[PDB]
Amino acid sequence: GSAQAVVTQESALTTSPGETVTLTCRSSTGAVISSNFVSWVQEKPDHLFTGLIGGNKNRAPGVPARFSGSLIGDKAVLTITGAQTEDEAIYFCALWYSNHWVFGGGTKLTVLGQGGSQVQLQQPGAELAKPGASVQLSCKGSGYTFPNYWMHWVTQRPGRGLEWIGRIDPNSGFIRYDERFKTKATLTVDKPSSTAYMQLSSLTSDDSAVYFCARGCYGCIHFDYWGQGTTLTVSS
Ligand SMILES: O=C(O)CCCCCNC(=O)Cc1cc([N+](=O)O)c(O)c([N+](=O)O)c1
Repeated sequence: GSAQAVVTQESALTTSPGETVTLTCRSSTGAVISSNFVSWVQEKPDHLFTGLIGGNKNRAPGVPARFSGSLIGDKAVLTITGAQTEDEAIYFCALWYSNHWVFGGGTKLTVLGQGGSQVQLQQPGAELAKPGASVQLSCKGSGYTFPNYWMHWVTQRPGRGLEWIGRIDPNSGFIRYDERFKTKATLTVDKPSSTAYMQLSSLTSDDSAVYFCARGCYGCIHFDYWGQGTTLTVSS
């Protein structure tokens, strides 16, 4: 059974500078295992995502050393050893399940005591389209070798969590769609302009959301770098 695969995280945690924080990530299918190749990502205001950990335990370059990831017993764990005020954020884990990624629901971390990037993924800020129509979203990679990375697409509906849409390999053309989005999204890419595209079809008000692109590749820190997100509003 994996058609109901659900990833669970703590609702909220509170810390302060110099404390240790433990965040966990559990799978409904059994123990979290090495094959789940877990990523941890951080959401700051407004819709600003950064990948912290990939491949269960690999810290992304540039991420502070106080962040570490591991598989401990049957869960994935992100530890912040010596929290800082800038760590106040929502933390999501993501698990690989055979042919799709599943995000956990996120943990809101509060830190008491409050008070350019080489790689860039470039998305337009906003789009509006009518119900029943389709729309094109774009994501241009800058400052890295675009064909050497897959492009993931992810959405966040208002007030809610992350949902994986699919990914495309620019080098081979291979596409994966999540079952949730295989009739909603269509992925294409253009290598000479380093641009990934996603067409969203048969729009409805449920499709009003922020849509992100993010990098990945086999064995890489999936979701290391993210576009800023395009806000789509579906309205007459
Ligand atoms: O221990 C070590 O480093 C050696 C083992 C490295 C395992 C790396 N796994 C992934 O990168 C996860 C993943 C695999 C895929 N696959 O295998 O087809 C995908 O297609 C896919 N995706 O996003 O679509 C994602």
